[PDB]
Amino acid sequence: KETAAAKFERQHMDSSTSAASSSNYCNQMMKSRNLTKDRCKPVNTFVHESLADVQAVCSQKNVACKNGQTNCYQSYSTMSITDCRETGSSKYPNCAYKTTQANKHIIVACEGNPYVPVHFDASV
Repeated sequence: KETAAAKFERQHMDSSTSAASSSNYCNQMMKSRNLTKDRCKPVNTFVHESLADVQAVCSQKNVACKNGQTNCYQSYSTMSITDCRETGSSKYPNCAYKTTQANKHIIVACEGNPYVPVHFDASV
């Protein structure tokens, strides 16, 4: 089955674009990354950085995750991100999202050897 690291990349990385280019970014990306296949994922963040720069966050500032786990890390620098969250009209299978651009630090949980992101915790 898909590894947690691979699911992080599929759900949260977009190294192919530097920012969201339109209000339809989330609608398109949530669909294309299969985040709307079974149900409308309510919230999701995409990170417009290289994969190595995001993986490097696992050696940056340790902080406890929202759920209390101690394997979270905050990026030292801000990153280009897109926040996706359902619109009021979103209704499966026609999942619909508001796209919001931002430049924020990210917090990710890390596991493994190599020690890499497995969960996106927050933009801050």
